[PDB]
Amino acid sequence: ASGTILLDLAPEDKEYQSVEEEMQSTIREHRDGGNAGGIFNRYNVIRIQKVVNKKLRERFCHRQKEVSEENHNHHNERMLFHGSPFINAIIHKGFDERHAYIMFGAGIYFAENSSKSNQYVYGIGGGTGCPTHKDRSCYICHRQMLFCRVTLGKSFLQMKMAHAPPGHHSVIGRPSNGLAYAEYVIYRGEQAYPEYLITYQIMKP
Ligand SMILES: O=C(Nc1cccc2cccnc12)c1ccc(N2C(=O)[C@@H]3[C@H](C2=O)[C@H]2C=C[C@@H]3C2)cc1
Ligand SMILES: [Zn+2]
Repeated sequence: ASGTILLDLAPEDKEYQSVEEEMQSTIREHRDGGNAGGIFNRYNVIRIQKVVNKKLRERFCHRQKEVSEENHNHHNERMLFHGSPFINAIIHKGFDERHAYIMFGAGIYFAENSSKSNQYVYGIGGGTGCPTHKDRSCYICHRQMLFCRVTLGKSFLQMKMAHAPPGHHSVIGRPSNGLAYAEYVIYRGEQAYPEYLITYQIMKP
């Protein structure tokens, strides 16, 4: 069963404010002209909850400990965004690499820009948007994403692979041409904790 408890953050909470700040301030314009994630300069944040799960926390702490001693006591933790159709499963069971499907590999994908993760909320390339209106840019329907602690360890900089390279703990596609914004990939579910569940809407400009 799940040992997951959702704690509601009051909007007047400072923690609530730091999270939304991170989410708002990392919005970027993407190459697709808003095709996948929609068109917006801002979110409307409805809810932000802390995911509390003890066994999950320990699995994260145990792995981070291992990565640390593998990487000169640097676990290289970053707060990163995740988007996918499987948020509800993740807050209950945790990220699972066995659930990774076919992108740029068979791993778990994170973005430093919330708007990039927002592109995955309704599927790869935004699917066909919200269920009701089939609108990738719907300003009505509610969306969710995650703000996660991720153990990057020693990252590899690069197209499709199964695991991190020898001596590494994560793969990062850095902008170059090539990518517009960084993508962070891990191939072990316990190297990310789904810290905050964010429920939101995109706002019409
Ligand atoms: O941990 C994941 N899913 C799940 C965890 C635990 C229980 C589950 C039960 C059912 C389904 N998924 C579960 C999960 C793993 C990888 C992805 N994932 C990505 O992060 C990349 C790809 C993917 O499948 C897809 C293309 C880019 C993004 C979205 C999504 C969810
Ligand atoms: Zn809709």
